[PDB]
Amino acid sequence: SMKLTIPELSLVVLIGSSGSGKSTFAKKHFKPTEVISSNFCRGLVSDDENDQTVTGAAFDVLHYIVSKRLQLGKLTVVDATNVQESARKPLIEIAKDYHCFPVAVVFNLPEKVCQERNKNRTDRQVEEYVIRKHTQQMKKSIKGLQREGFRYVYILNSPEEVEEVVFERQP
Amino acid sequence: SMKLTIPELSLVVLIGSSGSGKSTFAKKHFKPTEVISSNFCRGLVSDDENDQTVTGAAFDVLHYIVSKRLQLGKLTVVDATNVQESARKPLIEIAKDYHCFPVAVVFNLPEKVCQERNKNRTDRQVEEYVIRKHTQQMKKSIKGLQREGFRYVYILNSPEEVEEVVFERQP
RNA sequence: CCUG
RNA sequence: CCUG
Ligand SMILES: Nc1nc2c(ncn2[C@@H]2O[C@H](COP(=O)(O)OP(=O)(O)OP(=O)(O)O)[C@@H](O)[C@H]2O)c(=O)[nH]1
Ligand SMILES: Nc1nc2c(ncn2[C@@H]2O[C@H](COP(=O)(O)OP(=O)(O)OP(=O)(O)O)[C@@H](O)[C@H]2O)c(=O)[nH]1
Ligand SMILES: [Mg+2]
Ligand SMILES: [Mg+2]
Ligand code: NA
Ligand code: NA
Ligand code: NA
Ligand code: NA
Ligand code: NA
Repeated sequence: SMKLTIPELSLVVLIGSSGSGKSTFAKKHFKPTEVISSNFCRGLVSDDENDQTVTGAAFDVLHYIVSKRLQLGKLTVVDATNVQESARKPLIEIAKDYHCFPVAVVFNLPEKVCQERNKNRTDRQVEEYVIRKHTQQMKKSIKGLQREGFRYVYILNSPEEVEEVVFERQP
Repeated sequence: SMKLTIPELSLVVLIGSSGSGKSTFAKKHFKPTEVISSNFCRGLVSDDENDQTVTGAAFDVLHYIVSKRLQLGKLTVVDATNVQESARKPLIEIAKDYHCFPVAVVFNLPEKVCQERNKNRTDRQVEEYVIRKHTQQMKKSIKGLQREGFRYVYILNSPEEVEEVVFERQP
């Protein structure tokens, strides 16, 4: 059992490479409206979830949605890679503005697992160098997450640990 | 600040080398009866907090006290090094027996800091090899703490982070 | 210091 | 994929 305790008013930031299973995990554990996805936001602004050139607009939209949810006291899960500190920073700031608890859930999986999953995907794929970079960035990020402002930091170190997760929401 | 959230019913396990500041930290944040110290227990059984030969008796007494407190629903802080998995295991089990949440607070400080603190102590000192070993064991322990059963894992990565700590005890 |  |  991998029990992850979170407050009812949480901003849950998923941290993981492309192919690490973030979207699958979010669908398993949360309501669809609780999950806001950066790729979905690329689709909202451009019709194309794969379009990297609309990244700025997509994240502007994602951040705006997060802010409205937290204003209204609604638990929110950010489904994006979040492997760069510069990506996490504005999310921590929004949580701070609305007195919300930021939670980090890190998919600390071997690069090989993510590359294999990516190779077999039919929906969307990235190049191998992208997953190599994401995995390196994820690993470098782990130590400093608490200091960034994550009040709960949960690291999942294998697919077996990921599969075992159950969230306990505390009111 | 470094806010560490803990439930009202917690077993707080301090993890750190001799010289890492565990006892000083414990008295800043918790009342005296909330803190049970392994060295104090060596004193209870033998008159000598330094005596390594009475370690079995001392931990038998400490575990018994912890069990009585958790049975009565009283928050308890374990002031011992807790750098070996075999030392943490019985503590996790006692917490489980009494439906208490185990919390890890790790003093991830450089060996050098602990060594210099140790040299300037007038109350009690250990040999250099002891602190070198404890620091290695502490660092090797960090990754696996969640999987051992610690429901919250807090790592303090510098004296500055230690100084910023505020416990938020949740009703 | 759960005992080099 | 917060854009080699
Ligand atoms: N066995 C198993 N496979 C998984 C799991 N999660 C994801 N996968 C596989 O990995 C592929 C990618 O999963 P996603 O959930 O889309 O991964 P992601 O982290 O959202 O990837 P990006 O959206 O590109 O960042 C899926 O199509 C699955 O085949 C899992 O929990 N268990
Ligand atoms: N500057 C500074 N010194 C500290 C701090 N905490 C503890 N010290 C000093 O470090 C020395 C050791 O501190 P303790 O609190 O006894 O450390 P410990 O982890 O309990 O050590 P053991 O009981 O041998 O395991 C003492 O002389 C303290 O005054 C701190 O936060 N800042
Ligand atoms: Mg996805
Ligand atoms: Mg002490
Ligand atoms: Na923009
Ligand atoms: Na792509
Ligand atoms: Na890599
Ligand atoms: Na494991
Ligand atoms: Na260990």
